[PDB]
Amino acid sequence: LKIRDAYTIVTCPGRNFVTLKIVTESGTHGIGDATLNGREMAVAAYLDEHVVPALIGRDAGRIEDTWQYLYRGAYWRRGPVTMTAIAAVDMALWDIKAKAAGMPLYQLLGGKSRERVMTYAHCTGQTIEDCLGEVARHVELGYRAVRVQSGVPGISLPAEHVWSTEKYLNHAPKLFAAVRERFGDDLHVLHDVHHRLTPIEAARLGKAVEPYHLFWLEDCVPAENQESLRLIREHTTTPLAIGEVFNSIHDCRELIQNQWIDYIRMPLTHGGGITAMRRVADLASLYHVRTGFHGPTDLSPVCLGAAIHFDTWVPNFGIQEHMPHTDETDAVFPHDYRFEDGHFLAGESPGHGVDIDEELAAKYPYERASLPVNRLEDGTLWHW
Amino acid sequence: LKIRDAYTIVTCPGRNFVTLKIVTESGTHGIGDATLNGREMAVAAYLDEHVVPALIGRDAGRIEDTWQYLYRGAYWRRGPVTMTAIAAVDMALWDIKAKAAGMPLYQLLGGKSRERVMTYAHCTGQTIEDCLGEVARHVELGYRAVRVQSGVPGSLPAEHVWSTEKYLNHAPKLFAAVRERFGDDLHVLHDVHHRLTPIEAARLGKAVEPYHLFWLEDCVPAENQESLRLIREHTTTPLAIGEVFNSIHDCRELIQNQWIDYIRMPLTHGGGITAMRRVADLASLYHVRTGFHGPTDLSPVCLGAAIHFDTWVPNFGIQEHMPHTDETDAVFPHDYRFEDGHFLAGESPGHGVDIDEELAAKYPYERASLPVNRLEDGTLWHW
Ligand SMILES: O=NC(=O)[C@@H](O)[C@H](O)[C@H](O)CO
Ligand SMILES: O=NC(=O)[C@@H](O)[C@H](O)[C@H](O)CO
Ligand SMILES: [Co+2]
Ligand SMILES: [Co+2]
Repeated sequence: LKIRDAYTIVTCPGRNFVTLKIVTESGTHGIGDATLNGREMAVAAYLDEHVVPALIGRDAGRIEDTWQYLYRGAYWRRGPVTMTAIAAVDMALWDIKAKAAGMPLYQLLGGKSRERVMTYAHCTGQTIEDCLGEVARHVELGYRAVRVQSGVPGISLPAEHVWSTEKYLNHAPKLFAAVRERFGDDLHVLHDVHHRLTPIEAARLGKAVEPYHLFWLEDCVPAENQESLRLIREHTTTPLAIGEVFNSIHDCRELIQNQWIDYIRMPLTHGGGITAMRRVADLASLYHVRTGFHGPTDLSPVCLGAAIHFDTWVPNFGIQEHMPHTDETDAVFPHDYRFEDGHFLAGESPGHGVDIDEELAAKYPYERASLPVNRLEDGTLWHW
Repeated sequence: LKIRDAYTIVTCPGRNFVTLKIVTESGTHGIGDATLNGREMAVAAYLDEHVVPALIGRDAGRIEDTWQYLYRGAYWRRGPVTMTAIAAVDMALWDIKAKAAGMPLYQLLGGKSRERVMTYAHCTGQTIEDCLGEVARHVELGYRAVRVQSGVPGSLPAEHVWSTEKYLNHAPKLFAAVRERFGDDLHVLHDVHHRLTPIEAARLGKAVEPYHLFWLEDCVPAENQESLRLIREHTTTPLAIGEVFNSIHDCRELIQNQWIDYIRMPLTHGGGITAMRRVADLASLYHVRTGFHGPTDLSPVCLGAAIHFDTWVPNFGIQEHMPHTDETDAVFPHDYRFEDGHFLAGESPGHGVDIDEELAAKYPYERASLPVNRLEDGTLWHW
């Protein structure tokens, strides 16, 4: 069937989401997430002005050709704006394909590899003690895995944060020791370094946290230069995760083939969608690398639903990040995935199981919001 | 030097251009090119909606902090939309800094390294003979170097058909014919334009060795930088690449492994003066030279800035020149000059280019997309 219409919806039910909807001549439709936190309107414009017009009249079934057509045909390849636009088309087309097949997406991908999908929750606190409090209540909700963060003692437009690597490196290991002491060894414990360290500093932290056996240490260092990971890998056996800021298999091909990481984090909506992420997950699996999808509030329920289908099929699934959306957001994007006892159960409706309530979306207009920046104590613009 | 206002101007004097203007409290102003061919409005929105608001009240003198603030601060780093926005801010700020120094841009960068800037012109025809005709008229205009392309016998993106096999048997004939008619002193360039695999490019490289091309450009898509290795190992024809690149991380390995002779990434797509200086300096460690992409889809803002850059950079190779239309030149008044095949940098403070806003408003945006390429069986290929 041919594409009859395509358009974007921008809405802000708690925060900004951009969605692409594709409608075939028969009236069937699918949607894809296009949300890029803090640069939302770049993608919306990419879609509205440059992609949407070229979609009209194309065969909706040609997912692969459409992917190559937009990826190669853009001429300027890769990039967060570019690949998020491409991902949103791709997700919308897989939705349509699964619908046309009368199957939930995970079936169309090759069927289930697991009965449920393990997640992790964010647990954040100013003091180590405050964080311990959040772990407890998330454990009470059934989470088997938690990502822990505390403050560091002595420390619409972008907020500006101040950062000290040295104080942080001295403090962080104390948090994990406290986590193990209170909660024991069976809990999976994750930590997000969030781009702030140099490699040798990350090597040092990894070694210092070996006794607490983290499920992963994430985003140790900025990794545009993929060799940045080598010194870390050579000095510690703490498992490493990276990639939420990546958008292309070429951002991580060497990290994977050289075995510098244990989990790849690039998610569906930023990583060129289902079509591309299958390739990424498959390359990862030759080297024992597992999936750990970025799943913050700034990817919509459209992505999450699709992510849960993918998580359900993919052989080398690792863990799915879960930052729960607001009630308002869950209402804009009705969905049939379920959360029970710390795990996701994939939906059984044909498609990725997510839709968008356009009328409700129109009640919440766009509100500009930017991500923070980080500066060192001397005012040096650092990595947030 | 606080920024009072910043905004974009979109205009289509023969083709689409997006320009960023920044204006400080004291009234001094600067402009940067933000044109991304076929995706123009993505950059416009990136700038208008996410960058501009954050520029207001910033110290315009803090060029480096602004670059890092936009680069790191975006969180999602690199990419053609991202780095074009960043390049526009950066070029506009260097414009302001040069004006404040009362110097033309090249003086600010370390001064003149050459007296003029050699260019090459495009020479295209349907048959070899049509192309040789174009080569003649461009030599007559004074060009010392020509990029030659001929046809191969046998609002939305246009759709072209392509045959690698027919191209590889045909292309070396073009170069033989150019040498037969024009001799050995003319510099002859060729743009493969992404269509080949590495071993196919290796073959073509070897076939054209007797013709001594100035460069063979964009042999293979190079998101995977290792794609250049088989070519380099099999031919001594010089290799050029990078017009579709936007980061030093797109070509760091290409340079350090000595897989290329000329880096093509231009100011407007390569993060501006601040980033391209660093790329140029990495390249110089390995004898790699600059060969800035210079088509009609980069504005005269970029061209003037590029000519200043070309004038200072030690490892200059060549500057591509596709003449802009008269309407375009009128929208973007400038003090660079073209004479006898070469550019001469302007002497006005700044990069020497301005935009005439009243004139620009007379040419509204018109959507135009780059073509796609398909193989004979329908395969969506590289254009
Ligand atoms: O692993 N999750 C994270 O690092 C998030 O909290 C990110 O800072 C935001 O999603 C940025 O859009
Ligand atoms: O070397 N020059 C070229 O390859 C040009 O003809 C490009 O296809 C266009 O500028 C793309 O925007
Ligand atoms: Co993270
Ligand atoms: Co080219």
